[PDB]
Amino acid sequence: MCRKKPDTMILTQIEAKEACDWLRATGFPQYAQLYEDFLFPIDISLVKREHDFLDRDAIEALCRRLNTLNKCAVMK
Repeated sequence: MCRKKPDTMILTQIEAKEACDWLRATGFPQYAQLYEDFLFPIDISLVKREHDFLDRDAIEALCRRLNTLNKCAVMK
């Protein structure tokens, strides 16, 4: 399957593995598990409402991984 750049094809897979390591190191090993289950396509406006305890900065940082996961979840 040679066609795309020999790094971007893996950048999309490290965007899942680094989300596992990031979500786990940050405080949320469950969000990684939810994507590693079957790539779950949630709305950030749902998890933002449930984690409204945290700052907008914590939600934007969490949203960086969750949006990346929720993105590959709608895009296979």
